[PDB]
Amino acid sequence: MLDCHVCAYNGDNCFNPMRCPAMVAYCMTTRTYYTPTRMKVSKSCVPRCFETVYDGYSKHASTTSCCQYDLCNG
Repeated sequence: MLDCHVCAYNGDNCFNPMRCPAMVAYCMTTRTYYTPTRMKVSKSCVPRCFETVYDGYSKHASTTSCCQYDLCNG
């Protein structure tokens, strides 16, 4: 059992603590960056979350974080 913030907003970071189902055991958070005046964020409960790294040719305006701590993505 684990609790994470499940929501999505076009700004800094939304807040919505919700307990994951009897299958998920990790928190995912994808913070995207479109413009210097507008950003987007997304959080939810997932079983497996990988870290999105970009530093070469692809767009590095996005960074996905993963954790297993309660409200870790708060």
